Formats: sequence, structure tokens, C-alpha cells
Amino acid sequence: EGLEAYDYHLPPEQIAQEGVEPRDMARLMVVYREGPFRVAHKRVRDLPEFLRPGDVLVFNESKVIPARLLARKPTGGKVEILLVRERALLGPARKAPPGTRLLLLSPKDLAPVPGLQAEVVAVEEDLVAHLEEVGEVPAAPTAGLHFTPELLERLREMGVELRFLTLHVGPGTFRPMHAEPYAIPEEVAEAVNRAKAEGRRVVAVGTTVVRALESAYREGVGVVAGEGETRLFIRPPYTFKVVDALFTNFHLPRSTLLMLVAAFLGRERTLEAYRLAVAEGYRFYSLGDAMLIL
Repeated sequence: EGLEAYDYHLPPEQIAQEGVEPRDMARLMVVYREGPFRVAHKRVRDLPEFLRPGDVLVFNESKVIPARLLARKPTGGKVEILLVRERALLGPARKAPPGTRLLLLSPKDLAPVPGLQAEVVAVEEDLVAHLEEVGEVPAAPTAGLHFTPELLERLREMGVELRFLTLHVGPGTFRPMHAEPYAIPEEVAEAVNRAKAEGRRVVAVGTTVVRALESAYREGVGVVAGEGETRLFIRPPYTFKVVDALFTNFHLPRSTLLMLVAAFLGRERTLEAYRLAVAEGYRFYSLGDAMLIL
């Protein structure tokens, strides 16, 4: 058993190499946690049919956390380096034309980090090129990609709340399960708790949202606003305290993501639905189709 309990045959061909356009034309398998095994073979654009006014749809929007770096040109001039994204390529700070700089140890001794170097290349592209191994201390498709401005508007029009929490990404988060740093806005925490108090559904869009909401839950309080971090491995058995429904991609065999879905939908029912998805020609992974568990 072990990892074999979450295994299934996934034809390599069904792992989407490109997304569908419009994005909400991707297929959507609707499966239920309770009652008899039953699914609806739809498209993401059909989501409104399965939601209702008052449902709270929670998404994650990645927020980049730049890195505060201190350098020094070989000549002697200081220069700040706000490493933003592209790994370690995009940044901006201070003057000094396109030249070369030496990475200086923050605390250590403010001395030149061995081998750590960089040189200003182009400008406003996708503005610097570093060398050596970066110092620790100092873009990726997800379930949300399936939504279009149109789908979002249709959801608003039917009274579905659209709430967004923040997943922190970028150089400013580096430290080295994969820890997940996040932030939940006050209005979001408040909206989720009021919905629960009123018996309204909290619908998670993606497992990142699931992990953040469940990690932010406090007994006697509900979900707390603010920053947080979670390295919790959600897997069977697990009782969800916040998430009432889940919109998520089709995950790879033996993946921890599949394990999280298994905890929400049930391991056996999850494997059954996945086998059906395979047999029905669904596309898998990041650019593939989606699943809605109600």
C-alpha cells in the first residue's frame, strides 16, 4: 500500500501541454462528497449552475516579495539590489550605469560573498545578470487560471462573493513539506467567518487557498486575518474546518495534492473519479481541466 493507495494510470498524452481558449472552456467534472457516486461532465464556464447567491468563492493572488540586497562595484561604489523575480534577473535600485557588482554579506561581515557577482544587462525586460550561488538569508499555472473576466462577472451577477487571500512568493520568501507563506486580508477573514456563522458555503479555488484557510483557522474564533505560514500535510484522515467545496485541477498520481483532494472527497471515491476522468478523456495537470467537489 502506502503511496500505491493514491496511484492510478495516467496516459502521458492526457497531461495538457497547452491550455484551452477561452480558458473557461476547459472541462469541469463535478463530483459530490456525500450521497451516491455521481458526476456531471461540464465546462468551467458552467460553474454558476453549481453555485448559489451567498456562496463565498475564495481565490489566491500571488504577491511578490522582493529581496533587499547590498552590493558594491569592484571599484568601490555601493548599490542596492531589490531582487524582484525571474530566477534572480529582474531588479532595480540606485544609479550606476550597466556595470558589475559584488554581492555583500548582510550580517556576516558585510564582506563580498565569495563568487557572488552580477552585471547590469538590459533594461525593463524579462535588469541584471548574476553569477554563482545566491544567498539564502537576506509564474506558474494554477486552478485560478481557468477563470475569465466574463466568468467572474457572471458570478458577481448571481451574488457569488469573490474573495482573495494572498500567497507570498519571490526572493523575499526564500529560506533554504514546502512551507507556504500567506496573508489573509481582514475583509476576507471577516467574510469567511460571517458566511460560516450564517451557514453559507465557503468555496475554495485551488489547494493553496485550502491550505491557507485551514491553517488560519483557530478554534472558538474561526479564520484569523493576517500573515501566516503552513507546512501542514493535509491527507486522509482530515476534517476540514473552513472549506465546504473545492474547485481544483486534476493532480498527478501519488502526488501530495491528490492526497489533499482524497482527504476532502474520500480516497476511494477520489480514485474512482480520477479513473473516470482518465476514461472520459479529461486533460490533467496545470494546463488541464478542473474538478469541482461539492
